[PDB]
Amino acid sequence: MEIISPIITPFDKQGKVNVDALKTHAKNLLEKGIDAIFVNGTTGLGPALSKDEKRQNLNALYDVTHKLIFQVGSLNLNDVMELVKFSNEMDILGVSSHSPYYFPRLPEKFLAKYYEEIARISSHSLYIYNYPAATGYDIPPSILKSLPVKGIKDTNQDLAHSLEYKLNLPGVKVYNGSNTLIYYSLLSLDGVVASFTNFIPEVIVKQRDLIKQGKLDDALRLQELINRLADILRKYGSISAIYVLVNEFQGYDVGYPRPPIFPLTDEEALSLKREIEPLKRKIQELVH
Amino acid sequence: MEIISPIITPFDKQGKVNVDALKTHAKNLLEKGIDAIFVNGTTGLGPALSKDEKRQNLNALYDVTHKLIFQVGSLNLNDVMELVKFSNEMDILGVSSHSPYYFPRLPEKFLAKYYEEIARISSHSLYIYNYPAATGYDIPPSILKSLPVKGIKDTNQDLAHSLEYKLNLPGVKVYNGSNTLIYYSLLSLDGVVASFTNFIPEVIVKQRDLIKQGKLDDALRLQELINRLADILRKYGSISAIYVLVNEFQGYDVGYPRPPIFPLTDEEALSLKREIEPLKRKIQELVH
Amino acid sequence: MEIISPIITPFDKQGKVNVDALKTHAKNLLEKGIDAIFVNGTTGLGPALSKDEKRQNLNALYDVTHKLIFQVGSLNLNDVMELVKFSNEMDILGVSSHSPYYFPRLPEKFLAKYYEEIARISSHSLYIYNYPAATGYDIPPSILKSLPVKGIKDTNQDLAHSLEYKLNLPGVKVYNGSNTLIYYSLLSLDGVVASFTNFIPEVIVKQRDLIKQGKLDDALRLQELINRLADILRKYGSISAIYVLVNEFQGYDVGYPRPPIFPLTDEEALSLKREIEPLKRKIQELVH
Amino acid sequence: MEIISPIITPFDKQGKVNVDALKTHAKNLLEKGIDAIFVNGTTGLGPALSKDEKRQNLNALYDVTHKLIFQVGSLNLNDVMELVKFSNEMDILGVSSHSPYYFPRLPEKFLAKYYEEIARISSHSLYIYNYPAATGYDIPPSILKSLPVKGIKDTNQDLAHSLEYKLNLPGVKVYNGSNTLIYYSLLSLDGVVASFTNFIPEVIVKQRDLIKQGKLDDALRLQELINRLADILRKYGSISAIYVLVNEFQGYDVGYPRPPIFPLTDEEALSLKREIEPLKRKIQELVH
Ligand SMILES: [Mg+2]
Ligand SMILES: [Mg+2]
Repeated sequence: MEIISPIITPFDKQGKVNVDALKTHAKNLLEKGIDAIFVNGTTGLGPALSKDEKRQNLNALYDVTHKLIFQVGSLNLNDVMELVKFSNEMDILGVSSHSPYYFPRLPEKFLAKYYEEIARISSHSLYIYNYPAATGYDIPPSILKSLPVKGIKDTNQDLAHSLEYKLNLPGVKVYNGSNTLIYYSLLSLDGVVASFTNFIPEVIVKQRDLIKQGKLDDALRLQELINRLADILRKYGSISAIYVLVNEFQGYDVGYPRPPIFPLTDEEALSLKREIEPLKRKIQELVH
Repeated sequence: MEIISPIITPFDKQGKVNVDALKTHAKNLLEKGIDAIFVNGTTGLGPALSKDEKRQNLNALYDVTHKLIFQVGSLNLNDVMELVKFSNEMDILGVSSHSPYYFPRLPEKFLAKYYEEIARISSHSLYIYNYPAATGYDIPPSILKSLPVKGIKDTNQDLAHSLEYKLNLPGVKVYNGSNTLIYYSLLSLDGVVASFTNFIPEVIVKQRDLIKQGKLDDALRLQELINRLADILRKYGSISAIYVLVNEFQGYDVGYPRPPIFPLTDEEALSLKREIEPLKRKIQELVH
Repeated sequence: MEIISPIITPFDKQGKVNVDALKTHAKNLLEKGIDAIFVNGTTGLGPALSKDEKRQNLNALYDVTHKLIFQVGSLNLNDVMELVKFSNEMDILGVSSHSPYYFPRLPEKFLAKYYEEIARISSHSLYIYNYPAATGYDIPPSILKSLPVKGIKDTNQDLAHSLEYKLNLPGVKVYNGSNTLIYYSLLSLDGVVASFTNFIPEVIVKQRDLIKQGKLDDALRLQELINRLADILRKYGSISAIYVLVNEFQGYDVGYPRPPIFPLTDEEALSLKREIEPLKRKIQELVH
Repeated sequence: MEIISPIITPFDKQGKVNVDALKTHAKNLLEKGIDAIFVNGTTGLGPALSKDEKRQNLNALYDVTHKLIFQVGSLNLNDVMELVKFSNEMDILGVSSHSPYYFPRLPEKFLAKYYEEIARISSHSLYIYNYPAATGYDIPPSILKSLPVKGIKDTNQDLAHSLEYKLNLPGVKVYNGSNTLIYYSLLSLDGVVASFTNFIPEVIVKQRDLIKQGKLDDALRLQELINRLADILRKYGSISAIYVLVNEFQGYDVGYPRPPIFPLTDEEALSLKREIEPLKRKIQELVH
């Protein structure tokens, strides 16, 4: 049961990526039980990162671990291809991309051709990043049956949808990307790619371990807490909230996100800490 | 009644922008009655264009006309600010941006702050580009009441939604961006920003003129034809279809779009021409 | 350009239909220029009415006029058929039905069979009542080409959707059901079936006559005020608000709606009346 | 972990409910391990049933068992109240209702008042039937904190939505209604109210018992086959397919559904039976 972290990309006050905080943060997650790192995913501001930034994120993480899934999506297939050729030169877990996005009403064959070109050029295992709420498109198994897919990261609240990939694509690994369904994913899928692993890795790791021991109720109870957190963070902007919580829960600074993904202001950050305090107490009591 | 064209960005077979075709195309549209050009909009592959490409599009068009609305949106407010400072040095109609996109569940204050920063730095009239089907966010008048908005381009099938801007924001110009509602927009709003002006400008211009003369039925009949075209193009990918039709209807080449906005293949292009032929006949009979 | 009214169904405080009030109201409506009355539509609480209540509404109204379109939808086709046979013996304009509702994921063929059965038994002109937002289903022209459809009431905010019927179904009368698009419908379709005709019939009849005279600015001005009323009524429940407003604008009691469509409390009614006061004065200053 | 069955309502070819078939079916279901029967739910064509048909279903079933949850929803609260007073004199598990439906844009307070009225008169435990996809409304815990709710059936694909009830409503029993999430519900909620219990009760009772024994791999394997059945039944209409399958799997006639919920034709029934043959053999090879 794989616990993958869509690692955040630390930015400094001027919006420049801080590769040193990225490395510090990555080491801590690995050390705390995270099995692999999804680089440049939604949580790492993927589509907000230029091609050079995506590449620099992979280079910096490659010093910490080779268990990296490199997300290379952009609205210019040339830049996507460039990153792929670059990644073929490295020893990583695989390359990934979300579907084309923004543009509405694109034919389905456009989605199929995009990935088909990634597969033609890549020498790495293909990981499909399916996030309909973000891209506006759901990638069905129809399209994937041709491609040499190794894994699918499915950010979707419908578990049967994730499970349908398992069913229709023998051999492919499926991981659900929702924080509020971790428990369920660990009881049916090949793992999770959950953003909350950035600030509470030991908690998600504890869920997996409790499930391996057969203590579901303990795992479920931890999910209640995770879900209550989810509700609180929505108000402040989840991704921007995570930056604050990584400092609070893990003891080191990971900077700020980059606008339009606005950082929480000091009044907002303090308001968040006050509001999650009761949940933090409960968590650190059941996990440590 | 303003007829604005979200001009396409011509790309060559290698995906490099062709500024010469852009200039040729722009001259023809102006010559045929288009009042202003929306640069780097959805139809011009805005979010697919790098900041340098957005700038090069404005520079090239600035030789043809100063009636330019410069769209500068990207998922890095620094790059957005850069383009804005650059545009303040020029004599244009204004600067515009769609809302932040891709990232779902961003607080509303994030949308308000993004535009508020554009307004703080820009010395040009602010044009709000509202396209919910593409960005995932609807920009309500609540947020715009603070900002110094000159115009709103509202791509939305609900005309009452566009008309609500008119109502709630005295003095602001509102233009609807739907091809299938042109007729209605010309009878209630300040104009249109319609993608179909790229290949049938004389037709949309004719609608406005027939309406100024009081010949609504003639304008409406032209809308029937436009709508039938809309249905046919959806199948092939509207934006990609437009590139083919600009050659067919206007007699000059505007290249191809850039993948993931895939160009129509030769079999698809011929299939499109065969399928719209009856509509072209009818159009050129009522317009010339 | 026709103005059809989806007349409300007056109920007394015990949830019993008030036939006397229904007749007095219809009488006023026809006198004020309403072209026809649509019985048991959404505004008349159609699906909340029993077989017999639908029947007794037609009977009550048949003592007042012959310009009636009889909606007979329910989730038991046997009951729909009974109502159809009942109306076959009456000299009214036509019979109508919205699509099956509530049940999600019903195959399209079910929608076709529902209507084919109505057409097979009805000796009256068929009126299709399309209200996707209420039923969860959109009736496409595909299905309608097989049926002897005379008219379509399309309650849809996409005016292009209503306009598409005109194109694919030659000779069929198309009316749009939105109050916020009345102006546009009178400029392109066969008419409107708007709930607001219940309390401001003269206003909508004035829009029709002003447009007939080429005074579009004055008709659009009235539309702006209608759309402002629409925003206000949503807080209170539109159908429920209409009852209070009929009394307020027309001078007679039309009773109360029947819960789950709750009547406005005394307090809510005064609140409503205060909000619309400024709009009522501007309206009564332009109409008459 | 409880397995509640939303029992279908058998109709004869004339659209008359077949009480004898209803009793024979319920009898088999209880014998096969079903914990309780939910009467007049969606699967039982609840909203398509008249006041009297709902009543006669409860009466028929009351001669067979006392484990009945009585759903009484209609769009006339007077009728809902009558049904509630009727059931007050019967020794059943509880009374239930889905939210008002059809009418869009009804204020939330209407939903609260609908339920407050039921609670004010019912002398039975209250069961909230939440089915946003059918009614167009989601009942939030906000409303439920004021009511003496004993249970909630949540037909929702977001398992997190069902789980949120457990959190905000201590002591309330929560069941999920999806067939495709049965496995997950049995691992986190109080049970399931799944339509498939009608034709494969032993399969779902087996999942419950396997999970009770810690054999999750075997319960998930059965879930995979259930989800494949779900895909197949959608083509034909799930509720309508269930009738054919009950006969096929259980050995007795449960008649036909009543149109607009059309029965499968002879041809469609054979087609359905062929598609599910491979799945039936794999199922009957794992159950018994
Ligand atoms: Mg009579
Ligand atoms: Mg008895």
